[PDB]
Amino acid sequence: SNAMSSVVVVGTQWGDEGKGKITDFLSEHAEVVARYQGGNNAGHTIVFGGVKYKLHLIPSGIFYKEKICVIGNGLVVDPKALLEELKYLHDRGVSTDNLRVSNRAHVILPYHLKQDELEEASKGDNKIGTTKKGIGPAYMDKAARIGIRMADLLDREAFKEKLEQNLAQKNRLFEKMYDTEGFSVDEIFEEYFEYGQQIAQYVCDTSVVLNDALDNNHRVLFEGAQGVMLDIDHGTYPFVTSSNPIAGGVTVGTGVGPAKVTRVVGVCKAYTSRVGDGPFPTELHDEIGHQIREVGREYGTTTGRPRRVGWFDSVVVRHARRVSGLTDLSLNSIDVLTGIPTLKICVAYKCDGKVIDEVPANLNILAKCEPVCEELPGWTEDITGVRSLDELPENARKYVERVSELTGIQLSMFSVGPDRNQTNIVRNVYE
Amino acid sequence: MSSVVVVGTQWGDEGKGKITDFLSEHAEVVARYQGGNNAGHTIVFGGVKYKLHLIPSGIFYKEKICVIGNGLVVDPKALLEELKYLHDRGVSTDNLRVSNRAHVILPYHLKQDELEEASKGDNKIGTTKKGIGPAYMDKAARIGIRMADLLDREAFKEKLEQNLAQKNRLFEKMYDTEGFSVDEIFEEYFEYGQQIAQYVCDTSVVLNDALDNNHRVLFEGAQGVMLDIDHGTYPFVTSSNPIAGGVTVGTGVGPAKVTRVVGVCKAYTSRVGDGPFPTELHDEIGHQIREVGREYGTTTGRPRRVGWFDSVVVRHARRVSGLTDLSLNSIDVLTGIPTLKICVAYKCDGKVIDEVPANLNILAKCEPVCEELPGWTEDITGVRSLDELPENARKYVERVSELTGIQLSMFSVGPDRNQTNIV
Ligand SMILES: Nc1ncnc2c1ncn2[C@@H]1O[C@H](COP(=O)(O)O)[C@@H](O)[C@H]1O
Ligand SMILES: Nc1ncnc2c1ncn2[C@@H]1O[C@H](COP(=O)(O)O)[C@@H](O)[C@H]1O
Repeated sequence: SNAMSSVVVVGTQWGDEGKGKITDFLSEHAEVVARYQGGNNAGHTIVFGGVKYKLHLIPSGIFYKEKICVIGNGLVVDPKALLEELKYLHDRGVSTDNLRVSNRAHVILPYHLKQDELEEASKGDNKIGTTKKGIGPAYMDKAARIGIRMADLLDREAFKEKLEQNLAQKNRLFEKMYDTEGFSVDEIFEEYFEYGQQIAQYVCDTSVVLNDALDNNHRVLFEGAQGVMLDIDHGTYPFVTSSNPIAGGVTVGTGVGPAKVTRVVGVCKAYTSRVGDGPFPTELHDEIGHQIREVGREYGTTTGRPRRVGWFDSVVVRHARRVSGLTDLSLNSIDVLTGIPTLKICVAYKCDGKVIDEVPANLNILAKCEPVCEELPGWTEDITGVRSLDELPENARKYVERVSELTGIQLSMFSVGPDRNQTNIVRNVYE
Repeated sequence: MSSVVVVGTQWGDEGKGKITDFLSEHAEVVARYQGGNNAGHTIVFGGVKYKLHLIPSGIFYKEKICVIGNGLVVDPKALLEELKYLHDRGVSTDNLRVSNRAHVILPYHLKQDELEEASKGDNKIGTTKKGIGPAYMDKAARIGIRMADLLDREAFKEKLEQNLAQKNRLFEKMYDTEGFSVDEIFEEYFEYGQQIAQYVCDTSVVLNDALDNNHRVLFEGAQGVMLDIDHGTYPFVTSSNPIAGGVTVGTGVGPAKVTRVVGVCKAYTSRVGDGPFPTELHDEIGHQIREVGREYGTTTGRPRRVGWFDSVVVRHARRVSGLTDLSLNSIDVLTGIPTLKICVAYKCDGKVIDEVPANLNILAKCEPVCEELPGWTEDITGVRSLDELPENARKYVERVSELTGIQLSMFSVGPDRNQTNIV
């Protein structure tokens, strides 16, 4: 490229914004694609070359042999899950020579999965509704500075020593705090060290990889997981994930300076959803909510568990604009709102009679926020083949325009269906 | 826009304060973004010395907004002690803003820090014993209490009860020791919160309002790159991100909102705590550096570890923190050493590398590969520019720049404001 070209794709809501197909789309012209936080709690389905894939840890660019795909230091990586994903790709003829895994990423082990389950049980009605993938406990071990990293996993002596130290504490935790069974040093070592040996070929300093690309004008794309409202700092704490999905997470999570990001695409669904527990001011429980859930396919891919759905919440997206420095808006799933005569967009919260434009930091106060909404007329046309704003039925265009007006973010892309070819470009985010 | 971050490139003892104090003069907002009261330096303002820890260095200018961002862990007791300290000395703090999303350090965090350290035996981290790590662990666990919670009497009481039930069982079962009653903590700390409440707000709004209105913002780093939880000498690190990237997550600003990152390094290296330190000195030269550089705990008088300048570390920092320029401090400390050394690479298994290894075992075995330079004997504490230096001092400074690949912006030859000079 002419000059530095670096784009971050972030979810502006509580995950499931449709970031996956937007990253897939932007991947087409990127040279490097990088994850920067989270673990296998992430995921999106892609049908590539007529074959269905669901990636959880591996970045979107993997399907293109010539694009470098980076798992940054900011992630928590379950080696077993990573190898299952690699095998799935390989069995379908996808090479993964282009994968790069940070030597400083943290490693999720079986005790993290059990700790996740036990912590959730202990919280009773205050449970977070985590993905049960050990994410929280791995990030806790990182902060505790007892966590095991990829560099350690590759070292026969170091991995054994850290397991011995860690299991000494964790087994006492399980046995004495939770009255349950723990794990075995030797069994975890033998199984997971072998996983490490299969991953070793990809392990390197990924900050060097990304900065070499950035400094030499290669197009770099950063792929966010979860979304701003699940951010450990800026989301609906404690009903959040234990990492930073905001664009800022790219800097700490890959080792790049903050000025090395040129554009931040905030991906918003035309309505909102939550998978786990916690406040959700615009949540719906009516026939419209059911229609949105059904048409939007808002169910767990694996479990079929219904997600919570609600009207678009512009308070949340204006919050995301600020804390994540959003420069560009991608509005997805507009087709899901087809056939609903009156649509609503939440423009403010009412909190004990007081109308506010902020997400309160105090959960008890946020839990009291009632949505204050504008109503907009809907449309009946099938818009799943539409190619431009001009082509949209008047009311659908007005709805799209109103989202950009209310959020203060210029529209750069919109999507009218779940497929990659249903993404329409309004503005180029690469220069 | 003007939005500058001052970051330490070593292990937190780089003389960041000299640079922050100078740059604060023309900033309109000064913001901390990570860490807690495990920070601070002596500020000279109007000729008067002040020592702070949590409060940003711009507090003395009534017209400058000072922000404690969401990324910090805040001991309310310690914060109030600092507030009273300033008020007793005639300094107003109306300009302080405290994030409603910053996490709160409570007495059980301090005990937990001590217990964890004991449990690690010879592998202890050598923490500052201020409860920093345990507070960041509770954050990741999502059980941590934030400033907004502290201000809510019933919610604070409920979270204290929940957390103490867990922590007390933790201390009993894991550490064979007693914990705390709710009574021991509740009223005392709730009252601290009530005295801080006047400052509590959305600090992301404060910072973005300033940025979007072309006000100059200065972000004040604590610790240094080699103590970074991700990029430092893990696990011998602090539990936050001192790198420039930490400002984004730690204050809620987008990455492209930072325009300049000033890396600060000393002309030699130092560590306060435990862990690898490839260029560490255990000889007469080491003592001279510690003595002249006054490298001792400000409160305990505990000596710090010192060593030669390490350019591998600073090149690492250049990359992971996106350094735009470099300030080189305490050059005067190297006076009177006949042969100076700068580490340009590491030797491990006789293999020469230009990287900081992620693997602790490899790092612990890295031997420094050094270039040797002739020293000087003259007093350089009075110079205002590089061309006033003795030849060998100027050459030393030039080589640091050449080896790190970073342009020099400032240098210092003393503790005073007039001993920090532009390049
Ligand atoms: N890929 C995802 N999509 C939507 N929500 C998620 C995702 N990953 C985590 N979460 C949510 O983040 C919170 C914490 O889960 P975990 O990240 O497993 O600790 C819960 O509310 C989850 O439902
Ligand atoms: N202000 C500081 N200056 C130098 N080293 C520090 C500072 N704060 C923390 N550290 C180091 O960071 C590590 C973790 O300490 P803590 O931040 O208390 O968890 C130890 O090596 C400390 O010596």
